[PDB]
Amino acid sequence: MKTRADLFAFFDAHGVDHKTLDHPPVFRVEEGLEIKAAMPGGHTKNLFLKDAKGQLWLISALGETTIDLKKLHHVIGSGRLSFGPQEMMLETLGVTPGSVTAFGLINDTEKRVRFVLDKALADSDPVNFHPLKNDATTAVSQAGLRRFLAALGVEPMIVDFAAMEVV
Ligand SMILES: [Cl-]
Repeated sequence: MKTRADLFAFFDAHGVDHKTLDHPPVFRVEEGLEIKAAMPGGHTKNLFLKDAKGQLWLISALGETTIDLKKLHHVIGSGRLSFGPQEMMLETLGVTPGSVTAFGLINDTEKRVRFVLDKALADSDPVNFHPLKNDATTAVSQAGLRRFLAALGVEPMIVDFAAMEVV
């Protein structure tokens, strides 16, 4: 299971530049606003899902993007979707509760996790995610995110969640 230092070593090897802000885990709306004020670009949510057929899925989206989980399976070609179990979140993404992040894909050595990217987040620059724990927020450019995914061999499925279409 990878550390933050391991993640940044991976970024460095592959030319993904980063800027990190350390902070207590956010439980207050004022603190969240302060972070967003210091860190431009897309601020994310990252949903760890398991479908009725056993396939794991990670959706990274802007926080405000509405995701209709009742109907999404028709769009992405999955079985009906539920939230995945915490144990698999640890095993495949190496993160603990409340710390889900696209950067956790560095831990998915069996390539069990299919990755869905909100079109609105693909069209954000920069983008911000936790560096494997929610006591920090890490910015990378949009190109950097794509460089990261490419280095892992992860092809994102880009979904327009408003139109409910793969794009
Ligand atoms: Cl870049």
